[PDB]
This record gives sequence, structure tokens and C-alpha cells, in this order.
Amino acid sequence: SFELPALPFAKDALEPHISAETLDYHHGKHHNTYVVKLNGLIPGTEFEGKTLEEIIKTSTGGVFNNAAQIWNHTFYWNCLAPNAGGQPTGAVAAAIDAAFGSFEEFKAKFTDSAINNFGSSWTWLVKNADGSLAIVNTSNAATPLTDEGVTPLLTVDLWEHAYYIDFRNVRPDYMGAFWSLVNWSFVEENLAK
Amino acid sequence: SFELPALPFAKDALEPHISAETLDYHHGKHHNTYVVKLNGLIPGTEFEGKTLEEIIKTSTGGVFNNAAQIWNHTFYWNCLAPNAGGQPTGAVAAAIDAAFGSFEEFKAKFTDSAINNFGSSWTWLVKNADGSLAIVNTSNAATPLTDEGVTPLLTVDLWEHAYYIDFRNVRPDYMGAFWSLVNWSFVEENLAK
Ligand SMILES: [Fe+3]
Ligand SMILES: [Fe+3]
Repeated sequence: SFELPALPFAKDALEPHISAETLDYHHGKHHNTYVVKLNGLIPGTEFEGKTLEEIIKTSTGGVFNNAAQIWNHTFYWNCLAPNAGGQPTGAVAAAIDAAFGSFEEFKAKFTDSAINNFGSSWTWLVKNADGSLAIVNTSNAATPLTDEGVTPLLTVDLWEHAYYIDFRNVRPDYMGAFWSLVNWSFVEENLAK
Repeated sequence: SFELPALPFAKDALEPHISAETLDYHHGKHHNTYVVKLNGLIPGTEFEGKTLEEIIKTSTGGVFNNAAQIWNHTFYWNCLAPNAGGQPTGAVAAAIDAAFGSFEEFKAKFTDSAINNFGSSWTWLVKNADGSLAIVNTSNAATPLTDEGVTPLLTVDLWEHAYYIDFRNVRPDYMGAFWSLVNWSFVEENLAK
């Protein structure tokens, strides 16, 4: 009843930054497993007939883990794009200057927060209830979607499966790829939410 | 200042179950990186001069994360060996029969606990203060070393870096490799610590 949504780009569209092989595993195997695990947990529970987001916000344990990781991944994929990356323009550029001083400064901060996020984890740029920007790290399947008022804008997956095939142990090389792939269109869309 | 502990077997000793390449990264890079980071944190702190085990038992945050991972990996390599695996004999066998019913039952319980240990994590067989055996899961850098009177006997590393090169996303396949490599000699030594 939940689907694995198709990626928003072709399997070789992120080359030479993230390989077709990484997509095959990361979307086709990991992301898919969470959909299959969730679909099998919810029959005959209070989460039958709930939306994905409703489940994430009202569950704990295995249901939460699978449901949250489905959302986290689809959001991640939408943060990546061919012919993207580089510097933000528009409303996002100005938000980032207001909050962090410059793109370059925001970039160094986000990057440090990610490289140092311990274990399986996610680093986020979020919009707070009050409207200010923030960089937050979450562990495992946790997500700022469950913090009331907070709007995820951008994320990087730092689980090792996200980069091990292409970058082995080197997160700084993976972050170099991330920045080459950032879909500022999507971040801009989220800013208006 | 700590050093990277030497691997207890040659780089190709665990083939075809765990590759030399995996050992090159997991030992050469990851385990070493924990050493490098610990050494950088401890100068001019109360941890300077302390044994690794004292640091683990008395620290938190980054000092803990790195020190505990050093010990965790050292222990993990000692749990693997060429020409080992299969069924335990003698004292370990009898101890496992009494606590779990049979080796087969303990193996199923330990594999199930491992497969389902969410995120970066470790699965352990431990000896409690009163002499009884138990299976215990820990997340990230945590270790039964910090529970007083508890002696680790056997572990499997379930961080993705440990298996991603050889097994990608499939932990049950890695567990098959684990059981083929368990150094029961080392488990027996641990039963007397
Ligand atoms: Fe992922
Ligand atoms: Fe490891």
C-alpha cells in the first residue's frame, strides 16, 4: 500500500558524482526494504489507513524506524539533481546569507556538522517555527519532521551505505559530491512552506 | 599516545568470507582513525596517561566514542580467525548449552539479534557478574565493557563499513561469513576473564 517512489532523475544522472551502482543499492535495495518492512508491520494496527507522515508522527520502535526512513530517503533524492549544485540563488541565497553570513560560511558549517555526525545519521538545514534557519543533526531514523513547527529544507544521508561504494570511508569526498548535486529548486520549494 | 593494534592474522586469512580489501579499509583506515582522533582529544585532559579501558569507563562524548571504538575493534579482530568457526567445543560449548539450550539455538538468537540491531551497532555474547551468559545489543560506540562485572565474550561489528564491500546491504550474508570465522579459542579465554 506504500510505494517505493521512482527517483526524480535517471540512474546515471548524478554521474560522475554518485554512481548508477550506488543508486541501484541505495534506492533499489535499502529504500525499498523500508517500504516492504513498513507495509508488513501496519496491517491490523492503529496505523492501517494512516498516511506516511501521520505514522511517523505517532509511532515508535520498528514502525517509526521504517516509516521515517522511507520519508527521509525520498526527501534526500529530491535534494539531488543533475545540472544543479553550485551556489543558491533567489530566496534561498538571501535566507542563507541572513542566517549564516554567506553561502561559503553556511557550506563550511553544514559540512563540518556532517563529517562529524557520529554513526548512522542525517544532517539537515531546517526552517524553524519562527522563520530562522538552523543546521541540525539526527541519529539513525530520527527526523525534524517530528519537531512541531520545524520545516526540513535540505538533508544529506550519512549512513555509510550512502557513500561507501563510491567514496569508501571518506566523507569529505562524499560531501564534495553532495555540493555538486544540490537541487536548490527543491530547497527553494521547501522554503515557501 | 595509542597506536593501531596489529591485525592478528594476515590480510587474506579470512578469504573468501571477508576480503583483504575489507581488512585494508576496516583495520587500516577506520580502526586507525579512531586512534588518531583519541590521541588528538586527550592532550591536557584528565585522560592523559590513563589506560584505554579506564578512559572508556570514565569518559563521555568524543573521548568515549573513539576510545570505545578502539577497544571494540581490537576485540572484534580477536573474534575472527582462519581455520575456525563451526561449532564450539569443550568449555564454551557447555556454557552455551546451559545458557541457551544448544549451540543451534544460541546461533539463531544471536543472528536474529544482529540482523535487527538498527543502525551502526554491535551484537555481543557476554558473561554477567553472576556467571550467566546473555546476548546484548549496543548502538554506535557503546560496549558492555562499561557495565560493571560484565565480561564481553564475543562480538560482531554491524556498522555498514564492516560488511558493505563484500555483502552490500545483506547482513544475513555477512552473518554467514561471521559464523565461518568465529575464533572459539578467544571466546574460551574470555570465559575465564
Ligand atoms: Fe540511506
Ligand atoms: Fe567497524
